[PDB]
Amino acid sequence: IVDRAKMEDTLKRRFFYDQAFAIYGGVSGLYDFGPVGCALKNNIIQTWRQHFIQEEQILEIDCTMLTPEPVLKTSGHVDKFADFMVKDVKNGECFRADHLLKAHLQKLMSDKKCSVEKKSEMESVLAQLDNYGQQELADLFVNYNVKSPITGNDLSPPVSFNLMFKTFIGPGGNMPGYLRPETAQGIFLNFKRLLEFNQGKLPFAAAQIGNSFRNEISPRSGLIRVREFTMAEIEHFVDPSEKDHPKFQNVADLHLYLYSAKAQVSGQSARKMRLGDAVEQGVINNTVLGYFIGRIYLYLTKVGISPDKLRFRQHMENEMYACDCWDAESKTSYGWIEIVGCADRSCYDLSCHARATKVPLVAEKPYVEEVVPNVIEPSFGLGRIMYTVFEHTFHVREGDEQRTFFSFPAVVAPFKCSVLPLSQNQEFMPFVKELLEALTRHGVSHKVDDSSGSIGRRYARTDEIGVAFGVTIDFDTVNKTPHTATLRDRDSMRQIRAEISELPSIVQDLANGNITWADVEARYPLFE
Amino acid sequence: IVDRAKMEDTLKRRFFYDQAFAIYGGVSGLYDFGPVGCALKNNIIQTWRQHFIQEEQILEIDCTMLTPEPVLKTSGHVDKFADFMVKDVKNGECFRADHLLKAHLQKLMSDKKCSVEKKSEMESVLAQLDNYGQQELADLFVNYNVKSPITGNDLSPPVSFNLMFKTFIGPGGNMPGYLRPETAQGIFLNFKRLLEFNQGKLPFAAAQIGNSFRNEISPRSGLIRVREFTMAEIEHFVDPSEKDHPKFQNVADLHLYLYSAKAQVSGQSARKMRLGDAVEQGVINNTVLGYFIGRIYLYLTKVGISPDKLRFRQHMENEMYACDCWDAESKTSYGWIEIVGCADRSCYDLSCHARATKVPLVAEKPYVEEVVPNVIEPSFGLGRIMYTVFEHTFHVREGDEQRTFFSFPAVVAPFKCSVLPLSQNQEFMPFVKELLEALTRHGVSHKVDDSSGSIGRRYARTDEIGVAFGVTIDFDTVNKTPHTATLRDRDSMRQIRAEISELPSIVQDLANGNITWADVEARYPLFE
Repeated sequence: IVDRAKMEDTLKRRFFYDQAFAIYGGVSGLYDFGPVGCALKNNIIQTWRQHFIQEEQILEIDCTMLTPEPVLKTSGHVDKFADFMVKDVKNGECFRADHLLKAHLQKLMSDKKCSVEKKSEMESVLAQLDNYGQQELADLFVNYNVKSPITGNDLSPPVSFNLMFKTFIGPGGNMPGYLRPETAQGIFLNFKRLLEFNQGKLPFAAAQIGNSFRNEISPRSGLIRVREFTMAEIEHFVDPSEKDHPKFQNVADLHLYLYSAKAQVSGQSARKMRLGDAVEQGVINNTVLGYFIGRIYLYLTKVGISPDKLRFRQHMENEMYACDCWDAESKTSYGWIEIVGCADRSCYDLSCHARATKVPLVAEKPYVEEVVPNVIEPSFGLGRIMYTVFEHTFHVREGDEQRTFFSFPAVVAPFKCSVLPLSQNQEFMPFVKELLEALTRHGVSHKVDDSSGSIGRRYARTDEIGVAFGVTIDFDTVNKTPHTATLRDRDSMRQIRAEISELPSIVQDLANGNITWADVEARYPLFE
Repeated sequence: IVDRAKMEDTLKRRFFYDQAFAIYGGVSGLYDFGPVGCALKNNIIQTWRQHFIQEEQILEIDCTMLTPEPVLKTSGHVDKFADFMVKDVKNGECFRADHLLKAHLQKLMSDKKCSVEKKSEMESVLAQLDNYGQQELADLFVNYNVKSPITGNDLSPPVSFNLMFKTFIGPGGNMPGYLRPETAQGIFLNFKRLLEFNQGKLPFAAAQIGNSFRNEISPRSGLIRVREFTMAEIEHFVDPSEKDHPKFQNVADLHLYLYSAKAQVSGQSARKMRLGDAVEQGVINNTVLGYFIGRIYLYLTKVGISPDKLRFRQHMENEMYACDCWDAESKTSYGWIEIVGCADRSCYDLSCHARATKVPLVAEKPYVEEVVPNVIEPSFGLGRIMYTVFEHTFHVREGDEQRTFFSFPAVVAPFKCSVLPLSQNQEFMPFVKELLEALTRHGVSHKVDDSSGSIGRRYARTDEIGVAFGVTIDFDTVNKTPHTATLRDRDSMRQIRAEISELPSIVQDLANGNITWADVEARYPLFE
């Protein structure tokens, strides 16, 4: 129930992110990220690296965004990576067909002149939107007499509009290509090299952190629907026989909201289950998929997503070379949105590329068995994760001035510690310099505050961009022995007074969750 | 004089980088980076961040790669970002015109039947290749009777081929666009936001680390000529009146090879000058440009480039809204190549975008003067920097087996320390675990070696990918009190024996240049 307008104002004003090409009129679906935005984005990525790449010793690779057409024919993107599009017969404006129909039916279903059996007829139509093919969607548009929501004109019949950006590699026009819509295909194309790199042994995982592109018809959902975006994708290859994850018991005790395909079909709510129980009961198929669900859960929660607004939804059969797929979804002002996909596949692109190229993309276990690995595919939409953190950590202070802050965890806060000295004279610099060097030595990021106004107004700006902690250096710090300084907690605004030399280690422990603010207060004198 | 074939074999074999889409036949100009490649690439970027962004408190931003056409019309890329291209009249193959002519003239100039005055006529033609426009280049092709080097057929007249990848943003075809050829324009488009972010004050600098694209006609120079590549670009805005850099004296004492526009015109060699002297004598225009030259020098040299194969070349007037431009160039097997550009500009894109959009992109100094900033533009071609490091750090061991290694500095080595235990049993794990945790605590990256063969063969693999140090844990380490382990220096292969607990701090100091290998040897017992 966040105030999106107010949050959006702060995000725009402090330049977390803003519309690309604003001065040229902007382009929808495209956003530039400013200094604090990049800081946060970079912390999210760094946290991801430690949590997955380093923790599982994943094989990292960096493939190109430019992709020649045949690669993407084989993966079936050329033929199937499209949204049905309908356009106005007169002026020619384009509309995403599925959404336009859904709006039209919801409109009619709200009418009082509309009958009960008619509404239940349209409710069932909504329950199949994604299944309908071209013809039957074309018929739905005629039957319900759908028009342009802007002008009211007749609409053209639905047509498949491929979502990949097209270009040409090299001169002439003989190598058509695309900007990649995902990074998984690069990992597949490199399967041999990666398997060799792993001494031919299985299991192993590979990852990419990079940009992919999706030429959306009409993005109007802020950061949620963009045409260019950074992904972090993992492809975990596993022998279908040895499909049990050794580290599963590290996450078996986690309690998280699971939303089964059955629960959705039967129409009951999501269940908070013990990860271990879910696997024993058959709800999660296996412990490899299970392990990653829990690891995804820990990552999202570590980076600022609220557990009470986080759930894992299994795909229905109708969504569909099928898969057992679970999406991490967060509760936002746009509703529940997927922020991390996690698919379990047996037959997939690796086999298509194999016969497409006549190059065997298989594993060999000695006795010499051909092993076509299964994959668990954790796919992280970094932009959406960040946007969710914004909505889940944005708060408004209790005051007339309506000051705001983000309760960003210390590991993602643009920086962990603001250092505000009351003066910058020669008497103060030895203390600031020392504090900065100590914070660096303790791996605590920081920035000297040189803004205007009272200490409280200065910290208010700091709070507005979500900086975790603050150290005030005043005249008593510089002039009284021993030299002590105020440590201020962002969330509570409560303050403490410790020796300037002790604070670096105190902030570090707070930032790393070794110590609570309460702990600090129990050990150090309170200060106002 | 590096053995490129041998280096290329190692680079390919250990999967630093390799041809993209190999299994589909490959695409020239495109390369995937494997695990060690990504490690090195990521270290280069991290080192860059500390050296520039953190050191100068640069304003970081992340703009989109997709760019709508008008943006790039204004910057003049649409009309002027092209190479003259000539194609075969029969089969239709394309050739970069400038290179084809240069090959043809060099061919004739090598002929013994060719006269002296004719050769000097062609030498002068080469001295103007870049200046020649379409018509006069077309005439040069007729006059010298240039044909296809493959078939020998007649060539079409030179035509301007724009190097930007074209696409369409959104549906229909009303928003044509391009993949950005550089990141500077994003910083210009965000000038207002960045200036505001900096409290309206000047100077300030902004940076992007990201990919840009250049649709090269025929790339055949490995990593040097690619169609997709990561850049790190800085745009340092400065008041033309206050064009003196406060920190200049930090780099004034550096001695580096400078290659003036005069030296090139007069035809004399590059000069090793003191940075300070160069500025006093007029060779470098000012200390802002000067400061960054020295900072570029320190960065390149820190990351592995050899000073004796590094020079800064000033642009000639003919290269040309002009500029005082200096390129960092490295000596490679492909000759001298630019790896970092550094342009000083007074009139540039900021003013074009201003009148294009009717949005004032100026600074205001109170008295209220309109300030149109100058810019120093350090532009880093990360791929080329990395390739140069490969050529400058690749060595071949003195042996029959022709073992190779990269002498990568510790800050860029894929990881700093290989840990090889002789066993992985329950008696050895407490020591390995402790060593790994200690190395982590000391910020020293590492990887347990689990490969086959003798200790020396194991380390040889480690050396081949340039890992800086090595710690052998053997039975004496686990069974004898006190518990000591071998520390091995990559370059020399010399070994030392210190207590397992002392080594973390010893490796850290080596890696951070606080201590020499010689120092270690003076303090600890030598071991073979």
